[PDB]
Amino acid sequence: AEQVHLSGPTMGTTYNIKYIQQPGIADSKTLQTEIDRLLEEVNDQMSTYRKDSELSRFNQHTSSEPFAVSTQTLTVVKEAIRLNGLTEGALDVTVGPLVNLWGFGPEARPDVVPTDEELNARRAITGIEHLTIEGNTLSKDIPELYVDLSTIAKGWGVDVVADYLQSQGIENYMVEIGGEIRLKGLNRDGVPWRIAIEKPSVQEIIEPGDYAIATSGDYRNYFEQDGVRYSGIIDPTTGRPINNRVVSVTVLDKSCMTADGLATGLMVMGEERGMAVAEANQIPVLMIVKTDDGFKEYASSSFKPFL
Ligand SMILES: Cc1cc2nc3c(=O)[nH]c(=O)nc-3n(C[C@H](O)[C@H](O)[C@H](O)COP(=O)(O)OP(=O)(O)OC[C@H]3O[C@@H](n4cnc5c(N)ncnc54)[C@H](O)[C@@H]3O)c2cc1C
Ligand SMILES: [Mg+2]
Ligand SMILES: [Mg+2]
Repeated sequence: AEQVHLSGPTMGTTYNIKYIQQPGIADSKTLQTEIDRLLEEVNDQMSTYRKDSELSRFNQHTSSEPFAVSTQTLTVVKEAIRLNGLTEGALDVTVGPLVNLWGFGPEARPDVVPTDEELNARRAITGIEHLTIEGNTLSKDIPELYVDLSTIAKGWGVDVVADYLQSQGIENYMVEIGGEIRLKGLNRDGVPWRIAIEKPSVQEIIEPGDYAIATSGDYRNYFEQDGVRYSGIIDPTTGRPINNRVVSVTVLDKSCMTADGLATGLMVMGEERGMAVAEANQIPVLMIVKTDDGFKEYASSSFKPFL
């Protein structure tokens, strides 16, 4: 088969799109110009790094009056609220002020650790309860609420590009943005698209079929000294970077937006409560956990068939 590869910058990372050419398909340059327009739009709606994005303008809004947003932004926020419910508070897109405090957002930070008083002041302006939606509108009940969609708008971008390839008659694709992946159909060799799971480096290749895959963390954090764990993933209950022994969480779901949110959420819950949610909701999840004698893999019932 003829496999076409498109690549470009978005969201402070890169995209890689592979697809199998077919008779009557639009040319690669037409498709790429539209892919770049759609991804610029995801950035102009939902990038916290763009001061004039819809999301940043909501973040700068001080009043509790409903703030009108695009249907795309509303869809992503609506899914973040549903995932907050599913992960019992662990996925909370209102931790923006803590993400920024700890040095993982657009805010310029020193290498000095926040004081207890600085940390408690940011914790006070976080909580999913401050955020409500109504039609294509968002509302904040405290002026300083800062919503961060970094954990989910990446998967959303993958879904937008995958829907656009489907809309152009392309049934055989891999869409990847910053390691968030969506697959359909068959690769160059007429086999199901191949993905590697990295283990403490050791690589197992799986075939998810028609599915999205998201991973939080990677294998390398396993080799780091003991000490306060370095992480851009915040535990909303402590206001601090997570400090559990979960190395990586991989999730499969038909939506890449959903996989991306779940992988981060279940990682925050930790393996005992995270694997119970995965079992209760038939989520395909693979967790790598660090132990004293090495690492453990926990595969959910619905992940095991891919191994
Ligand atoms: C639209 C968009 C534009 C971006 N533009 C830039 C850019 O210009 N420059 C740049 O340097 N980076 C940019 N980023 C990247 C962003 O700052 C994060 O680094 C990135 O999204 C990391 O995602 P991940 O898949 O690596 O990690 P994931 O595990 O998927 O998510 C981690 C992120 O979720 C957020 N978060 C942490 N804890 C929680 C929690 N408990 N609940 C909810 N969310 C939480 C934080 O932002 C954290 O970085 C952009 C991201 C998006 C989505
Ligand atoms: Mg995520
Ligand atoms: Mg992600």
